Amino acid sequence: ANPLYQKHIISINDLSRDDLNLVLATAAKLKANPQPELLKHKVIASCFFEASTRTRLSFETSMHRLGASVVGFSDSANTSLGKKGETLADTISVISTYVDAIVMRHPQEGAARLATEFSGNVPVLNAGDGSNQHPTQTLLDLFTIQETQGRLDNLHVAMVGDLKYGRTVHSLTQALAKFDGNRFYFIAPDALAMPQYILDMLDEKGIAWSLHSSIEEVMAEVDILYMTRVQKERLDPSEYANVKAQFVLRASDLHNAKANMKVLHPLPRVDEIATDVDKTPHAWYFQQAGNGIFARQALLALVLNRDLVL
Amino acid sequence: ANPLYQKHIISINDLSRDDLNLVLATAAKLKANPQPELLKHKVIASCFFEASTRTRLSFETSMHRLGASVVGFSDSANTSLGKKGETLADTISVISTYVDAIVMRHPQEGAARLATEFSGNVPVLNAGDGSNQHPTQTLLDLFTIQETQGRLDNLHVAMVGDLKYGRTVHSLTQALAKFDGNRFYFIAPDALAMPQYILDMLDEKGIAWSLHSSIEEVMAEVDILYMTRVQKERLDPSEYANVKAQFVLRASDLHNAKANMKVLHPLPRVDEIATDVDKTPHAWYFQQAGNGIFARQALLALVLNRDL
Amino acid sequence: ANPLYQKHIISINDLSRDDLNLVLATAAKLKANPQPELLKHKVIASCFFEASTRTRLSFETSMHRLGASVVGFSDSANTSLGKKGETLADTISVISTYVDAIVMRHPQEGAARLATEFSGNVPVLNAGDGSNQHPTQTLLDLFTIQETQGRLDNLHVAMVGDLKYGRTVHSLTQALAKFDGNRFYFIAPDALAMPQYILDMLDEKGIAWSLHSSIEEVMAEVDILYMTRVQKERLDPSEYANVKAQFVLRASDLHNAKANMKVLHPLPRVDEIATDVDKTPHAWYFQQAGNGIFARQALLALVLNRDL
Ligand SMILES: O=C(O)C[C@H](NC(=O)CP(=O)(O)O)C(=O)O
Ligand SMILES: O=C(O)C[C@H](NC(=O)CP(=O)(O)O)C(=O)O
Ligand SMILES: O=C(O)C[C@H](NC(=O)CP(=O)(O)O)C(=O)O
Ligand SMILES: [Ca+2]
Ligand SMILES: [Ca+2]
Repeated sequence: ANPLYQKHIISINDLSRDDLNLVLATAAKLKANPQPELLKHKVIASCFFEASTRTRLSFETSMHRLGASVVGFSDSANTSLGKKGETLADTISVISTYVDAIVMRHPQEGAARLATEFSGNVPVLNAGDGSNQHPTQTLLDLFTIQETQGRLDNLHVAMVGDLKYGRTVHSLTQALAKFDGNRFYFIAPDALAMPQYILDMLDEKGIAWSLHSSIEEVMAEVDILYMTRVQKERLDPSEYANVKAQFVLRASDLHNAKANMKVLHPLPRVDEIATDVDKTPHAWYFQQAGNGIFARQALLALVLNRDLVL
Repeated sequence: ANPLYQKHIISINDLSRDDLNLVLATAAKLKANPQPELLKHKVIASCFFEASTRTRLSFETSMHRLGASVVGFSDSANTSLGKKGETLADTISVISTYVDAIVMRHPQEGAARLATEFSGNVPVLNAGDGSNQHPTQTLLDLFTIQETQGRLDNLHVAMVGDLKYGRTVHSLTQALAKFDGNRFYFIAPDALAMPQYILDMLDEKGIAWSLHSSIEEVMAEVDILYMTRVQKERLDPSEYANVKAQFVLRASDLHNAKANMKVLHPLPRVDEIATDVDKTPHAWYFQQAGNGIFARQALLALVLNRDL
Repeated sequence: ANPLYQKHIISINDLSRDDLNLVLATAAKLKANPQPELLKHKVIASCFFEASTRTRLSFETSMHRLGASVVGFSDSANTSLGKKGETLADTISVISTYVDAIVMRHPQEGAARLATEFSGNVPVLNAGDGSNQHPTQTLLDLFTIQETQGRLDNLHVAMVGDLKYGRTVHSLTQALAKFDGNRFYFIAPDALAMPQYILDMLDEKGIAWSLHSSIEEVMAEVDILYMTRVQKERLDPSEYANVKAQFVLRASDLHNAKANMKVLHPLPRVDEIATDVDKTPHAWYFQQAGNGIFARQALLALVLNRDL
């Protein structure tokens, strides 16, 4: 049976290693051979309460590539919530009477989990809830790491930049921690460090990690260098001094990288990755974004179709 | 047969009891047996000039469930009317060369009727025109009453809140008055009473109505309690003291309700229906909203297809 | 595959007379006999960074009429470029991993050509780049001239209004100069005259053109009277005195028109065409806009389908 059928997809913490492997296997099959009528007769809501380029466009393209239709909004200003004072709860309660699943991105932490209390039998998929979780970004990142490295175990992974507000690294560290032998290098300003709740989970599973003040000091050891943007729009006033990127990666900084190493970045970037890195063999952030199509199609098919494909 | 084929749907005042009943019968069949390719090859415009959550999203979902495609906008800011100075008449004249029907909501009363002067042979469906009419809200409201009450005649119905600017109750009161023996109770602030042209219509048809100062006093006799939001964005500045809801429905008010009674609301609500009512068996505003899918699929099918 | 398969469509200056005839013949075949599954399985991006009613809505409709799906935005405010500081180049690099083609309108001249540097194998179709080019407006304008005049050669064509900033007339003059024996009349304020680079091209081909101070001077000879809007959003405030239309067309000015003459306007219009013109048989601006459906379906079919 399909373990993800009709399930809410809110946090990586709720998913098992086996569930992650199932999405990846389903993504490889659909990347090889499309299923243009799999979700014919399904209508999906796409509801974005804060800005997006890749996550909204890739999700909607995936819906069309499976034959489903889409309704929704990319801003809340002209909804009833935006002009007539409606609650978020009431908005989910009526939208659940129209569609087969709801994709939602929202600026407040916990908003996706709150929507599950009001959606009845319709599954809710978290496209990002403030600085907390981003589970579909992690699905595509795992697919990408697997594709370039050949495995998801025994890897050296560095995460750089704003780790405190990075919903992308919270989800990706929790998922890489379900596999065996992975090790982490965290390179961030003291003010934007990886939160203690993530570190405590690593400690409880016996996973190695360390803190660094430069990229160059561990460059020779990493398989995946995962760069991030400072989350300007989430910063508290006590962190305004941290708005500019602290680490800036240049092509010349790649002298000592392993030949197999790849540079990833959930995007968008500001100046933390210079454009001269774009032409090197290590740049893989645009390929990573292209993999969002296969991961999000796999998640949609698993949540809305009873039977596994194959 | 099909008397609604290619008709503009602007006002309840223009439809007959038989026209209402055909839309309801068609909605019931489509709910029981869907027809996913009924409007394949159609392209419909969805043109919203003011805010919406239920009406726009339900209409677009209904079009996709019948196999049609949709184009349009949810705000006029980025159109040529919004930035290059184009008139509404010219906007309608060009969109009419592209699509098979136009769904339009607009802040000004009369704007949907105005669109029919420029759309040519393309049907215009009014999704709300200022505080005047809201005919597809009435079609889903009638479908809900009929499903919960088992009939549309000889009912006791109360309408509470902003009846002056409520496009929803103007349309619903006109449609219920086409059926026999209904009785109405209106519970509103003095500044936002039901308009005189609606009361004159009821008096001409011999339909009884009365004015009340609370929800409690009519609770034992009503079959349908229809709650409404204060239309804050339509109020005149001289009426700004009426922004907070005057009447609030709470679960304990339902203590002497009739077993069959249902609480409706076109939505969205502010505080006029407390959230403790949602769990009671009388709450039916979310089911009512879900019924917009069947009523709006039925209207689209009848206007766009020659045969029933 | 055909000669336009997988090509970027940025400028008329890059297309041949044979490329233009191909689109026109495909447009006629699709108008006479639709192919609603032709682009089944194609997903196209529609990325508008400045306002539009006609170009975006007719392009999306054309996509649906051939079975394709569409994703995108009608403004950039809620994209990552709009709120997180993303560059336009990174925006095209990622959208090109999702779709089969990209339709783009942008306020900066040369922006569509820049996008072809980052889109890899994905075709970019320019829906307007500042005051520079507008190649799909020219394709529907050619289609319209052919349908009403029976040909695209031996015509007298007058272009009135803002010729300096009108992207429409830069593209159309370049295209009509690829056919035979046409003669042009340019009627514009001196501050907004046809640019020199266009006039030099005509001279190099031996094409006859002249400048006129009134519409009455050439009314008796024209086959096509192409009216234009002053491009307010492109002017410098020092040129603000030219905002009001210098030339207003009225139904009374058509008394000595040829019986075949048609008045065209890419739209929207502000004050340059009075509404009394609309009911004359010479008015053809709404019919021209309807022809964007056939011209845009044809171009999408040739760019995305290998066979004919
Ligand atoms: O915004 C970031 O820096 C990373 C991440 N980015 C994305 O999801 C891509 P987008 O915002 O374009 O959908 C996010 O958390 O929103
Ligand atoms: O706004 C109201 O209170 C009643 C009614 N509401 C609706 O139609 C629901 P919505 O605005 O979400 O489409 C309306 O007249 O617009
Ligand atoms: O704007 C004009 O006056 C002419 C021309 N107009 C159009 O293309 C029509 P629209 O802006 O509605 O797509 C343009 O250059 O954008
Ligand atoms: Ca009316
Ligand atoms: Ca010839």
